[PDB]
Order: sequence, then structure tokens, then C-alpha cells
Amino acid sequence: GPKFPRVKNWELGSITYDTLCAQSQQDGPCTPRRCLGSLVLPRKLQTRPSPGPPPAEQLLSQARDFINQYYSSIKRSGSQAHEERLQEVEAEVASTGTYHLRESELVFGAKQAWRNAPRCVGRIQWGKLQVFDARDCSSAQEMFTYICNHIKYATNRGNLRSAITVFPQRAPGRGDFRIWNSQLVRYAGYRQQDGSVRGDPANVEITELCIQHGWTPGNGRFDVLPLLLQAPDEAPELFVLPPELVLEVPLEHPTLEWFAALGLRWYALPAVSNMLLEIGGLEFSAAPFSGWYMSTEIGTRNLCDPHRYNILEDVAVCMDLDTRTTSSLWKDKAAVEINLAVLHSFQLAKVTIVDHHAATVSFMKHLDNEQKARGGCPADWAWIVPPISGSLTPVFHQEMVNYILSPAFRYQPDPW
Amino acid sequence: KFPRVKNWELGSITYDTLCAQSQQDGPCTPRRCLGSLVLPRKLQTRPSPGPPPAEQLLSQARDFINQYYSSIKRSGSQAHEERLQEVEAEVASTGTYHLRESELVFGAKQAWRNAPRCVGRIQWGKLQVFDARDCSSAQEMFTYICNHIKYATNRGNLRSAITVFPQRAPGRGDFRIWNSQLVRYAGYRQQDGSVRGDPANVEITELCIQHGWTPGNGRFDVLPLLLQAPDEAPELFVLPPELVLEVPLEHPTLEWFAALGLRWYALPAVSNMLLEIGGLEFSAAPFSGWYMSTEIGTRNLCDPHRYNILEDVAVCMDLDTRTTSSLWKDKAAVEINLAVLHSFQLAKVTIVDHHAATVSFMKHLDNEQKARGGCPADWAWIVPPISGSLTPVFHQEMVNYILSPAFRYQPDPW
Ligand code: HEM
Ligand code: HEM
Ligand SMILES: Nc1nc2c(c(=O)[nH]1)N1C(=O)OC[C@H]1CN2
Ligand SMILES: Nc1nc2c(c(=O)[nH]1)N1C(=O)OC[C@H]1CN2
Ligand SMILES: [Zn+2]
Repeated sequence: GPKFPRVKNWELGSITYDTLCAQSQQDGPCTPRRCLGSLVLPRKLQTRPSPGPPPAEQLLSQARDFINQYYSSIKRSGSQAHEERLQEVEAEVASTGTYHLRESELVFGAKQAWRNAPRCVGRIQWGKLQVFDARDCSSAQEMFTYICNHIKYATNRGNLRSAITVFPQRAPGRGDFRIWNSQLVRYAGYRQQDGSVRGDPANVEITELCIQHGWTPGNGRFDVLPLLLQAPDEAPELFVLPPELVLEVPLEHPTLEWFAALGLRWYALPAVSNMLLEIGGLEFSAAPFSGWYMSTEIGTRNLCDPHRYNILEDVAVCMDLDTRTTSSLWKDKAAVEINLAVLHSFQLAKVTIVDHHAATVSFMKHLDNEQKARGGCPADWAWIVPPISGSLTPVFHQEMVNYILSPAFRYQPDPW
Repeated sequence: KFPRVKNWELGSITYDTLCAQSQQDGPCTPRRCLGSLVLPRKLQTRPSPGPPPAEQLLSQARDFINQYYSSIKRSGSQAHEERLQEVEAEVASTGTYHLRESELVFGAKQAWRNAPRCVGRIQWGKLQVFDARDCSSAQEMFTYICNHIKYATNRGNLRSAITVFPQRAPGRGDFRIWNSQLVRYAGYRQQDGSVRGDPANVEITELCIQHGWTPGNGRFDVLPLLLQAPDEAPELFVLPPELVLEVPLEHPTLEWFAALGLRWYALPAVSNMLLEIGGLEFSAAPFSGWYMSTEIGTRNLCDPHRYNILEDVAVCMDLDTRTTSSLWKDKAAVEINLAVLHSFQLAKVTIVDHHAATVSFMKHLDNEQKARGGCPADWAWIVPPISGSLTPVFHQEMVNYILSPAFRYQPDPW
């Protein structure tokens, strides 16, 4: 039939064709010879530091393309304002080598980047995003103020609101604005004498970086790390978040009374801060964004991953399961109870959260909306399907097409 | 060119050089990944009314013969060169050729070893190969099939096996087993759009009835086989009940579970895939091993488009089906997979849980890295349907490509 990828849902038997992928202008890591779709950090998108100013041409075409997307979103494609903005952009790049976005263009680009993220299952909310324009920020100290305002607004005392703060873009012949921390909220990871780790193993390096930069470490499993903010050409400055700004949820179980005694907990705000926001060729090296958690991120990955908190065995022992044999499914049982605890504790604390069933059901709805709206939706199957109960959620049975669209959120090298 | 593959749990890294041996194209391109699609748009295996190009067939053949003599370390011997002579001579004159039993045995094992979607490949070297190429009727296929079943089941101590029927020929139709598996439960489309039994088998159940089968009306009625000999209408054969080992499901602690009347057969035998060896195609080559508990407990019994028993079990457990946040689905699912493991083990029937299975696959990935410099794996199929990140394969990056010998999908004969 149609010359576009044919996509099938095996639960419903329905079919669709992805025409949106025809708009992709950035190559992925796959070829007809082999699929590299399951690689976390394949070397393509990877926004490696490209110091020396970019080719006035490649920048222009990217810019023109973005401006077209913008005028199309407001329905003025081909108008005088559209042709004037195009002229104004190339004129800017013509003398300065770069250009700037109008306020409304930044808001549009930012939402679109979220909309284009193949690995995000919460995209049904893409239209509701608070965009804080912080392109006037000129110091590491101001960055901190902006971030604190972000955390405050986004947290909204448990009734979380999606938001993103955009700091100044990459400027040729000038340093980058960078947040060294992967997330605005991170638990310290202390490398023990015996080689083990106290706290969160994922954050061992950043923890040791904060220390080397004057941070006085603690010794708990849930110590909130300080922020390492870097302004152009200056060394990173250390900033401690005021405890009142970091909302946390102590974990307890609805029926297993001993669970509370485990002393487990997690913060309410998931805010990625080390990714690069790219719009029309312009690169925003510092643009932290936040939403709310899907229960499996905490209950399954963060708490049960072998290289993270790894509490599966502890809980199983408390539940008196046979951890000596796989066939007892002690891991499966404990994990289920841990995820339930996360859901229960967040609900009790009146802090926003969404389980993997509701999350994926709503993503299916997002897929229908996008099918009608753009003729498809780029999606990374391995990241969309939850870490537990895969085939129990609708997305498992939904084939997906993955490709790169811009604006986009990209990975970037560590500043150190 | 060679992909860097990483395991995020251990931080270890390997480079896949085996993927360079791929000669067949997948569905992906630099523009977009289609790695999650179950079927190709047309990569299948088109008709065989005409002879395959001598140039192409000969190259696939020579490549295979090379693979074979290399496996027995006689790479270069006179035997090797003369076998190439034979194949060349046969293709040149007849437009095709035939395999020796030893080569066919090597090819079958290699096809399994190269199957990207198979998580039990650590067993790849242990495969009983039944040569059924001297078959000329559906009736004969049936006899071979029952022998395969009796041997593979082995009173509960399942043994991996494959039966290979006559290859495809340009001058005639194919030998085909219409059923997708040698053992399947009927799916009757009842008046109200409903479906009694396994919804996955509605179409094949109708075909059997269309060809004279007297249907039952249970939820687990073993279907009869529709075997097709070249250019002939398919024939109906009922499998001797004593050959079809079934396991009644009960729970180790929940007494009421058994009351549900759930059961599942012991032998998983795919019979609708095409086995390709050295350019030759075997349209009928049923193969079997043993089940991984999640295939039954999670997919077959819990998929919404299958038996869909999740809710019934939840209610029996008296769970809160009001909201999704109570995780009633996850809880019922775990118990169902537990009931499956308990029952098969009680009945002394071979089964493997998803933790043990993936752990063995990780070891297999390691063996293959040293042996061939890589291993094609389909991440979406390798990672189990429940407790994905609780297993080691989830954290393992994987490269997927097509190697030959291969098991491929082919069109439905009807
Ligand atoms: C509204 C609630 C939201 C939910 C429940 C949600 C949920 C998720 C989940 C489950 C992941 C995978 C995380 C992981 O496994 O590491 C993810 C990834 C992602 N989300 Fe969303 N998301 C939401 C909001 C946001 C917002 C506001 C943005 C940006 C404006 C966004 C951008 C992304 C991106 C870029 C990724 C991929 C990051 C990577 O490649 O590692 N998400 N999201
Ligand atoms: C020894 C026990 C074995 C186990 C535990 C095992 C397990 C599995 C599992 C879990 C699947 C996915 C099933 C599905 O989701 O539909 C699979 C697929 C597959 N297995 Fe294995 N396997 C074993 C033996 C075999 C044998 C003997 C062969 C062939 C000689 C084989 C060939 C394949 C192939 C070709 C696929 C993909 C089938 C398809 O595309 O539907 N397996 N295996
Ligand atoms: N959501 C999500 N899915 C994922 C991942 C991840 O980090 N997040 N990855 C891992 O953690 O390991 C590999 C890969 C597979 N699927
Ligand atoms: N094992 C296994 N994994 C799978 C599948 C399957 O059939 N078996 N597919 C489905 O059932 O839907 C899509 C795709 C995803 N992963
Ligand atoms: Zn791919």
C-alpha cells in the first residue's frame, strides 16, 4: 500500500502509516545491515562540543526550517511576517554568525522539543509547559536564583507543574552555561573503603566533584547534593539548595507496616539538567526541565536496579521469600510491593505521581492525537515500555517508529 | 563500522564484528528505526514457481558449504573443494542442489543459533534433527510429526528437536503445516462477537472446520493438524491424545486457583516458519524446545487479545480493581506465573523461569563474543514481558542483524 512505514497494534489489530518520519533531517544509528535501536548513547545525536563557529550555511538552513515550523504552527506560512522573519534571521547570521529567537519562538521550540522526544512517555502533556525565559542570566549566582524559582514553581507544594528554564545559548568565542549535575535533585554517592557505595551509586562522580569543589560531605543514603553551576568561562560555583525547597516523600507500604522502618524515601521533583536543548540550530547548553514521576522510575529503576539502591533482596527478606531460588519469583514479588509503596506514599503526601498503567494508557491517546495531527509520533519502544509488567500495559503491543526531529533534547558531553 | 555495545549494570564493553557477516537487509535505515515491528513489509519469502538465479543461489550455497567445512575444521581439504564442485555442478545443470544429512544438521543448529528473537540459544548445540526429506504425502508428514512429538515430549523431560520436510522446488507447490504450532487450542467466534478458547487461533480453527473437523466447545480443545503436500488441498489429522501432554494449573498456596480449570500443553513447537540453509528453503520444518514460564503465564494467559484472565484472578484474590494504582494487574500476573512454574514442576515437565533463562542468555552472549565476535539479538523480544529490568538482559545493549542459516517468516498458504 502506502510508501511509508506500516505500524500495527497487535492488541487491537489496528494499522497506521507514519508519514511524519519523512520530515526527519538527522540520521539515527541504524542501517539496513543492523539495528542499533537498543543503544542508550549511540554516537550520532551526541552534541559533542563544536567550539569554532558553525557553518553559516548549515545554521541558516536549520534556522530557516525552524522559522517555517513556527509560522506553520500559527498558520501564517508564506505571509509577509514569515518572509520578513526569514530575512531578518539570515541578516543576523550574516553579520554576527548567529541569531536570536523571539520570545514566542522560544516557547514554541521548547514545547516542540518535548513533543519530539522519542523516549518520553508523558508527552500527552507536551502542550502544558511553563517556559521561563532566562536568556538574560549573566552569572552563576543568578543561575541559582533562576533554578530555585523553577523548583518552587514546579513543585507547587506537591501539585507539580511541568516547567523548563532556558539560559543563554552557546555563543561562539565564549564559554557555555552549564549545570554539572544530571538532575536538580540528586542523592550523594559515597565510595566506601571496602569498595561499596553508600547512597546512590549513579552519582559517585558528581559527588566527588562537589567535594573537590569545597562541598563538606555527609554520610547517609539520602543526602541531597549541592548544585555545581557554571557561567561562561568561569569555574563552576557551588550552591546548596535550601532544604525547604526540596520536597521529599518518606516511603511506607499500605499494608506491610515494617516497610516504613526501612527509612527509604525519594524527592518529588524529577528535573533533568544536563541535556542540551537545540532549536533552529541554536544550542541551549543549560535548560533544565521538569515534570512529575512515573512510579516505576522510583520503585523499579532507582530503588531496585542492581547498580542503584539495589533493595530487592532486603525487601524480599522482610517479606520472608525464598531468595535462594529464581523460580519463587521473589524479585517480582518484592518489586511489585516496592512500586505500590511508592504510589501509596506519594498519594498520601499529596504529591503528584502516575503509575505505569495510567501513564502508558495516556501515551496511547497521545499516539492517536499525533497520528491525526502530524501523521505519526517518533517513539523509542525500549524506553516507552515500563521496566515491570511490560505486556500488561498497552504500549508493549504497539509497534513504534523511531527517528530524530528538531527542535530536540540531546545528550551533550560532561563539562569536565 | 563495528558497533560498541555496552552493559549498563556492569559497565562492560564489547565490539560486535560479527554483524559485518550479514548479507541480508533488515527494515531499518538511517532515517528511522523499525526495529520493533514484528513482521517485515515484504522481506518474507516470495513464491517459488521459477528457479532462483544460479549466481545468487551458488554464492549462498558456496558460503554455506564454507561455513560447514570450517565447523569440522576441514576447511581447505579435498572434501571441501569437491563438495563445492558438486554444488556448482548441480546448480549449473538443475538450477538447484541438495544437502547431505550432516550439512543439514549443521545448518539447522546454526539457524537456531542465529535467531535474534530466541532467548534459549544457550542450548543451540543440543538439537535432535529428524530428516523427513523422504516424504511424499500429508499422511507421511503426520507420521513424522507424531514421532517428533513423542520424542520431544519424552514423558515430561522435554528434548529440543526439529523435523525437516522436503525443500521448496520451482516446479511445484510447498509442503506446509498450516497450523502455527503443532499444539494449539481452538478459538470459536461465538455469536456475540465473543470468543471461546484462544482468540489467536480463531482463523485456523475455522479452516479446520471448513475442511471437515467436528468442533467441540471448551476453552482448551486441542486442534487437529492441517498438513499440506505439494499442490494438494490440506488434509485433516487428529493427534492421539496420549501424545499431547498437558499440565493442569494450580497455585502453591491459593487453593481456589485450580478451580479455574486452567491448563496448558507441555510442547511448544513452531510449525509455520521457513528454514533457509545455503539458499535452499524448507517451508515445513517444525521445531521445538521447552517453554519459558512467561510465554504461558504472562502472554498466553494474560494478553488482552488472548485468554485475558487477569481480572478473573484479581477478583478471586479480592484485589481493588477500581484503580490502576493498586497494581492489581501486576499482582495477579505474578501469581499466575507462579502457578505456571509450580504446576509444570509438580507434573515433572520441563520449564524455565525468566530469571534463569535470561541469566543463561547472558552467558550465551559471552560465549558468542569469544566464538564469533558477537551475537544478533532482538532486545524487545529477549527482554521478558514482566519484570524487565529485574532481569540482566534489560541492561544489556544489543545489536540485531540477519545471519544465515535462518528461520524466517513466510506467507500463509491459504
Ligand atoms: C509531565 C510528566 C512527565 C512524565 C511522567 C514523564 C516521564 C518520563 C519517563 C518515564 C522518562 C524516562 C526516564 C528514564 O528512564 O530515565 C522520560 C524521559 C524523557 N522526558 Fe519525560 N516525562 C514528563 C515530563 C517531561 C518534560 C516536562 C519534559 C521536557 C520538557 C520531558 C522530556 C523528556 C526527555 C528528553 C526524556 C528523555 C531523556 C533521555 O534521553 O534520557 N519529560 N519522561
Ligand atoms: C530449549 C528451549 C528454548 C527456550 C526456553 C526458548 C525460548 C524462546 C522464547 C521465549 C521465544 C519467544 C516466543 C514468543 O514470544 O513468541 C523464542 C523464540 C524463538 N525460538 Fe527459542 N527457545 C528454545 C528453543 C528453541 C529451539 C529448539 C529453536 C529452534 C531449533 C528455537 C527457535 C526460536 C525462534 C526461530 C524464535 C522466534 C520465533 C518467532 O519469530 O515467532 N528456540 N524462543
Ligand atoms: N525508560 C527507560 N528504558 C530503558 C532504559 C532507561 O534508562 N530508561 N535503558 C536502561 O536502563 O538500560 C538499557 C535501556 C533500556 N530501556
Ligand atoms: N517475546 C516477545 N516480545 C515481543 C513481542 C512478542 O510477540 N514476543 N511482540 C508483541 O507481542 O508486540 C510487539 C512485540 C514486542 N516484544
Ligand atoms: Zn533500528
